[PDB]
Amino acid sequence: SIGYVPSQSGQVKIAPTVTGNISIPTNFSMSIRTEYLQLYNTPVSVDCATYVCNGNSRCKQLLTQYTAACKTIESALQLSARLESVEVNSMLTISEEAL
Amino acid sequence: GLGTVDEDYKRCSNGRSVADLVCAQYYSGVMVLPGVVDAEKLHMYSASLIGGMVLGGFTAAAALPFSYAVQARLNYLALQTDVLQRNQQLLAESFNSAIGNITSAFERGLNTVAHALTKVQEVVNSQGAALTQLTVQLQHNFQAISSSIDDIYSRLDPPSADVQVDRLITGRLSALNAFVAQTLTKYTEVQASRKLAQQKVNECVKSQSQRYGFCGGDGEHIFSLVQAAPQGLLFLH
Amino acid sequence: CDDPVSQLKCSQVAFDLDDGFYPFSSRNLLSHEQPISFVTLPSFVTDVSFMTLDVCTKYTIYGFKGEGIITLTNSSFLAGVYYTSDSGQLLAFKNVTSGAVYSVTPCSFSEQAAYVDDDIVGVISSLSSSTFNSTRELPGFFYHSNDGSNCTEPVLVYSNIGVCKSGSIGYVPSQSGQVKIAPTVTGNISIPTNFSMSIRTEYLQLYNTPVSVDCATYVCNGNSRCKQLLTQYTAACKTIESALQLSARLESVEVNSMLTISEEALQLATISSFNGDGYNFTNVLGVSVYDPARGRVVQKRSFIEDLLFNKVVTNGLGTVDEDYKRCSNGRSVADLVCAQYYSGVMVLPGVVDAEKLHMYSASLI
Amino acid sequence: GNITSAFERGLNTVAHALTKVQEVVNSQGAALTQLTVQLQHNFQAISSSIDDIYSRLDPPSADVQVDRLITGRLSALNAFVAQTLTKYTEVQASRKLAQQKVNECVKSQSQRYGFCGGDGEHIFSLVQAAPQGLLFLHTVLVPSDFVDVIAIAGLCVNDEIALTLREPGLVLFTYFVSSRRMFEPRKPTVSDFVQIESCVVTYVNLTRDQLPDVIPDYIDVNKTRDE
Amino acid sequence: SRRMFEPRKPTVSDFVQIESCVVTYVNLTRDQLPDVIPDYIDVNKTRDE
Ligand SMILES: *[C@@H]1O[C@H](CO)[C@@H](O[C@@H]2O[C@H](CO)[C@@H](O[C@@H]3O[C@H](CO)[C@@H](O)[C@H](O)[C@@H]3O)[C@H](O)[C@H]2NC(C)=O)[C@H](O)[C@H]1NC(C)=O
Ligand SMILES: *[C@@H]1O[C@H](CO)[C@@H](O[C@@H]2O[C@H](CO)[C@@H](O[C@@H]3O[C@H](CO)[C@@H](O)[C@H](O)[C@@H]3O)[C@H](O)[C@H]2NC(C)=O)[C@H](O)[C@H]1NC(C)=O
Ligand SMILES: *[C@@H]1O[C@H](CO)[C@@H](O[C@@H]2O[C@H](CO)[C@@H](O[C@@H]3O[C@H](CO)[C@@H](O)[C@H](O)[C@@H]3O)[C@H](O)[C@H]2NC(C)=O)[C@H](O)[C@H]1NC(C)=O
Ligand SMILES: *[C@@H]1O[C@H](CO[C@@H]2O[C@@H](C)[C@@H](O)[C@@H](O)[C@@H]2O)[C@@H](O[C@@H]2O[C@H](CO)[C@@H](O)[C@H](O)[C@H]2NC(C)=O)[C@H](O)[C@H]1NC(C)=O
Ligand SMILES: *[C@@H]1O[C@H](CO[C@@H]2O[C@@H](C)[C@@H](O)[C@@H](O)[C@@H]2O)[C@@H](O[C@@H]2O[C@H](CO)[C@@H](O)[C@H](O)[C@H]2NC(C)=O)[C@H](O)[C@H]1NC(C)=O
Ligand SMILES: *[C@@H]1O[C@H](CO)[C@@H](O[C@@H]2O[C@H](CO)[C@@H](O)[C@H](O)[C@H]2NC(C)=O)[C@H](O)[C@H]1NC(C)=O
Ligand SMILES: *[C@@H]1O[C@H](CO)[C@@H](O[C@@H]2O[C@H](CO)[C@@H](O)[C@H](O)[C@H]2NC(C)=O)[C@H](O)[C@H]1NC(C)=O
Ligand SMILES: *[C@@H]1O[C@H](CO)[C@@H](O[C@@H]2O[C@H](CO)[C@@H](O)[C@H](O)[C@H]2NC(C)=O)[C@H](O)[C@H]1NC(C)=O
Ligand SMILES: *[C@@H]1O[C@H](CO)[C@@H](O)[C@H](O)[C@H]1NC(C)=O
Ligand SMILES: *[C@@H]1O[C@H](CO)[C@@H](O)[C@H](O)[C@H]1NC(C)=O
Ligand SMILES: *[C@@H]1O[C@H](CO)[C@@H](O)[C@H](O)[C@H]1NC(C)=O
Ligand SMILES: *[C@@H]1O[C@H](CO)[C@@H](O)[C@H](O)[C@H]1NC(C)=O
Ligand SMILES: *[C@@H]1O[C@H](CO)[C@@H](O)[C@H](O)[C@H]1NC(C)=O
Ligand SMILES: *[C@@H]1O[C@H](CO)[C@@H](O)[C@H](O)[C@H]1NC(C)=O
Ligand SMILES: *[C@@H]1O[C@H](CO)[C@@H](O)[C@H](O)[C@H]1NC(C)=O
Repeated sequence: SIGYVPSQSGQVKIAPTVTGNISIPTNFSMSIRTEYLQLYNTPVSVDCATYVCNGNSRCKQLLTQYTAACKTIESALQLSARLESVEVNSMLTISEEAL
Repeated sequence: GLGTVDEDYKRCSNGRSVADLVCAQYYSGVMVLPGVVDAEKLHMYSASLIGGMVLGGFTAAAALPFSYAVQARLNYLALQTDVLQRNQQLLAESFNSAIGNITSAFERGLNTVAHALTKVQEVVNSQGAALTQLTVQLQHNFQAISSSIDDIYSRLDPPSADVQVDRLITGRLSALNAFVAQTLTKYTEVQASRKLAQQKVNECVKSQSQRYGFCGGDGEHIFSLVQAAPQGLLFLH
Repeated sequence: CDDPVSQLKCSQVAFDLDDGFYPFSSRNLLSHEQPISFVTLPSFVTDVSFMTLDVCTKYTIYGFKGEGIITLTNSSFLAGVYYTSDSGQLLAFKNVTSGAVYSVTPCSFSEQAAYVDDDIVGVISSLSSSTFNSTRELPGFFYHSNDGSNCTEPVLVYSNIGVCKSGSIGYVPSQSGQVKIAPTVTGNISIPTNFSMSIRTEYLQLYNTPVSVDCATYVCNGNSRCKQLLTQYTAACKTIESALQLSARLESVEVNSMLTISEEALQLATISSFNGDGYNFTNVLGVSVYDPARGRVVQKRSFIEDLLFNKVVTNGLGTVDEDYKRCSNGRSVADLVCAQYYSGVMVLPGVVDAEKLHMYSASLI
Repeated sequence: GNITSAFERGLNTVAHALTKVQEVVNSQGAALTQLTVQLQHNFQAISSSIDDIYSRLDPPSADVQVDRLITGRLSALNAFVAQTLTKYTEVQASRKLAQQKVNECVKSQSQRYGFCGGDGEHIFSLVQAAPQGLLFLHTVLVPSDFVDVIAIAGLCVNDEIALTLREPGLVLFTYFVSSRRMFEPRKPTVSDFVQIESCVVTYVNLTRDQLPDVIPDYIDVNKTRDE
Repeated sequence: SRRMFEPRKPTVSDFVQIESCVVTYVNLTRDQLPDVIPDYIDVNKTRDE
């Protein structure tokens, strides 16, 4: 079946007042809402020379004429990986007392 | 099943066994290094947070019943003027029912278990897809006579061959640039998520949040407790 | 190009390399003298196949040409004669006369040289032996270095590992963070005290340098005939220029509205006016004197700002942003900026100079 | 002074900030040079010069040949634009955080734990200029030691009046009242306490005569009438 | 509290002086005040007895 997704009714939040009729929420119940947040990516290092030239000595000479493209690939990949590594290694602080 | 399956290249240069996919792509210069933190350290971090919301002091002698921590967090948002026992078991009963219901769900919409499962599945699938796309580009002969550089040099004269191999050097180097561009996009998405995750734990897990709706949608947030997950965290607000 | 360190630098065409992990090629046979290997199906009958095992050889295997090492392997595949991966890459072939299968591997394997302190302190590799002291058998790879000790001060962190400046490798230990006291109603509690204040630093980028690219002159190089063919591509050039311009304008308006400066706060931002009684703000504040340069009073950057600008900026100062007024002269040989301007690339000045940026910083302080 | 010397480890330290600054000043030049070197390549055409192609070849075949350059250079130009858009998107999120950082940490003191300079109680923060951005120095208070005390849930006087603290972030320990964030002991005052309908077992049991010892500011209305 | 129903008897420390009354305020006298606020101490009454 197909259907328009109905507009789910939200949880009413009382606007603060000064006087008059008001409603105070009461008899609460705790519901758990889950949220997945990604922390890191698996680092990948690509050897540009052997990927393109397939280890051919004569093809590497032609690749040298492309200057810094075959270098910027590797530089960008490893730099991104290093930033991820330092960020999540500093982020994860562990206390043995809490463990 | 487990993160320890992450393959090793020690046996990859051995050459006494037919190469599997990992070795077949390592022969093309692609090396997939291990993730920054394994599931054990990630689970330790999750357990550290869960155990720290009940650490009432410097030493372990200040361990608290979890009801006391919940009671303090309730007083944080509204001073409990009638603290009856029944008033506390109602919340405990609701939490026990709700936590089991997530457990059954693991075995619909945003901020629910089903949405989290789809995100986790995409996370574990995305990295493999990009690498396979990179490795499959080698078979394409980018308007050359063949996809093998040595084959081209055997068939043609060095002057003409240099033109043909330059077609696939351009083709492969362009395919390599596409892989990097979509990897940087992934790294920027994760950086935004990791900054939020550190923001989330500091304001929802290690303390109670006064920002309405920040920790898991609408309602008054009492506490949040974290669990490990493939390449990230799972917050239960 | 003699030293492997020099080999790495020349591959990166740079005299100085920043610390990091650099891809590297396994040292192959210095004396090549590669034997020729040839394997093909029998014809007519007659078999002319011949091959050399365990030696880097120039091979032709059933039409697959390359260079690699042929090694007898213990598999017993029953179908076919030669085997490839899903990507059509030759992995193994079969000695059809006896049925044994030989795997084909590259003669050289990719490696990662750990370059810190202007030296190759270690090599991440798949091979167990190299030209170092010792090899540590990490779970995924071998690590060769001249220091097998434990790494406790990782100068360069990468994936799950960290390497010190002495070449030692180790795991990054789980740092013990600052403890936070969970609130409670009763029982023993601990109130923190003896507070000491520590500064943590964070750098946040605000803008990029706008770049305007005249796609017509970049692509057609001013050739009028080529512009006619470029017009057949419709809006490709149009959208390139539009994207660049819109990005620059959004960033420009955002950071001009962001950087609000108050005059009175500036008056209190000088070393003479500020009084951090007990708090040494000399390194944080910048001096300001009447400048003979057009009379306008100039406020020099603070000591930390000078340290952060001079030692990092490759041109020394932000005022080195070149001007294109002298580019159209043509009476001198073009430098890098003029050469790229002749190709239709114009690097306009950043939205705010260091002076207004430093003025904003002093205003907040 | 240590920050100043360090400019002459890990995240949220001077070393990480310096590495980020160097990448910022290097990234822009790298992209432009990679763009301008694409003109050197001839994308499977006779030459990288359009005029040379037109001079060497006939008009019909020359148009095909220059289509290699037009497509090749235009694709190389699209890659540069895509790379700048990524940096513009990254910087846009960076300056939005910086605008939140200055508004909530520099121009005011932030309640959000860990927002201004990692863990610790953020007291203030100051800003310095940096290449194409701001260097934030967040000063956070770190406690050297901890005072171990016994937190009291509240008072129950004459087994009739339950009397508890009003401020959630305040503790009544052994009697003193102090902030739960820093050890600033203080004598309890009747304004710090509020009456509660129902007492509990965890409250300290007290009598009306013993209460003024706990709260010296308490006024015993009726005892002061029978005098 | 406006976030939870936690009824509580008013305390003298919960209230604070205001320069001018307004029409929306509840109209009271010093005899009714201790009933509304049990914690209130009538200085004149407690001194005149
Ligand atoms: C809330 O506000 C309303 C108006 O703003 C106050 O008026 C009360 O409104 C209810 C709802 O109509 C009245 O109840 C019913 O009134 C109708 C009128 O004909 C009649 O069928 C019954 O008398 C029934 O009770 C209520 O009488 C009315 N009260 C007054 C004093 O006007 C209301 O007092 C406020 N508070 C509450 C708790 O509702
Ligand atoms: C594929 O497998 C076949 C069969 O194993 C290989 O042929 C074998 O080659 C060896 C040496 O070339 C033969 O050894 C023989 O030894 C005797 C006694 O010393 C000598 O008189 C012969 O002249 C020969 O050297 C062996 O008999 C032969 N096996 C056969 C023919 O069944 C072959 O080398 C393998 N590789 C290919 C075809 O590339
Ligand atoms: C934190 O709570 C624990 C219990 O939850 C308290 O530990 C108890 O402290 C008392 C008095 O210090 C101990 O009584 C006596 O201890 C001394 C040695 O210190 C010795 O003469 C006897 O063993 C006697 O029992 C009691 O044993 C101890 N209970 C334990 C450790 O399980 C502690 O006092 C609280 N913290 C503070 C600062 O009071
Ligand atoms: C503080 O008083 C409470 C109130 O209990 C009553 O008063 C006591 C003085 C005693 O006479 C109790 O029997 C009275 O019921 C005390 O709470 C009692 O604690 C004991 C401990 O074993 C328990 O058996 C009773 O059931 C409790 N009474 C209740 C819950 O109504 C409490 O122990 C006194 N002391 C402290 C430090 O709180
Ligand atoms: C509460 O008092 C205000 C203040 O008015 C004075 O006090 C009254 C008790 C009465 O004695 C008035 O005559 C006094 O002037 C009352 O406000 C009055 O409201 C009426 C109704 O509209 C109006 O006609 C008067 O002018 C107002 N007097 C003012 C503004 O001084 C109010 O009605 C009293 N009751 C309530 C429920 O607010
Ligand atoms: C392994 O190689 C290292 C690197 O040289 C050696 O360690 C030092 O080497 C220098 C000269 O190469 C000597 O002067 C030092 O005495 C060496 N030891 C130090 C600095 O502690 C080492 O000798 C080599 N052999 C091993 C480790 O067995
Ligand atoms: C270097 O680090 C490794 C990884 O922890 C150490 O390996 C183990 O360390 C523990 C430390 O408690 C020892 O109990 C184990 O016996 C060690 N096992 C092995 C196989 O070494 C290692 O000891 C550290 N030191 C050195 C010199 O390698
Ligand atoms: C505050 O910082 C200033 C930095 O300018 C300190 O002054 C310098 O201190 C060094 C000590 O290593 C001397 O060598 C310099 O000659 C001083 N003057 C300069 C650099 O201009 C000062 O000591 C610090 N403390 C204060 C002012 O109390
Ligand atoms: C919760 O409180 C409301 C209003 O006070 C009441 O109507 C309801 O029955 C209560 N829920 C229970 C007792 O489960
Ligand atoms: C799951 O939730 C429903 C309604 O929210 C509840 O009735 C049910 O008891 C829960 N499941 C369990 C096992 O408690
Ligand atoms: C031969 O092959 C088997 C797998 O079939 C392998 O386990 C063994 O190590 C190999 N080498 C031998 C038996 O020397
Ligand atoms: C740290 O706090 C403790 C409180 O237990 C105190 O005894 C000590 O003197 C303090 N350290 C100082 C003031 O250097
Ligand atoms: C070149 O040198 C001559 C010296 O006589 C001088 O007059 C002229 O201005 C110079 N031109 C440039 C472009 O430097
Ligand atoms: C406390 O004051 C009330 C109010 O007047 C009075 O009824 C009571 O007797 C007093 N308490 C004692 C112990 O006299
Ligand atoms: C209450 O007492 C004060 C001071 O004793 C006096 O100024 C005031 O007039 C008195 N009020 C009444 C209504 O008696």
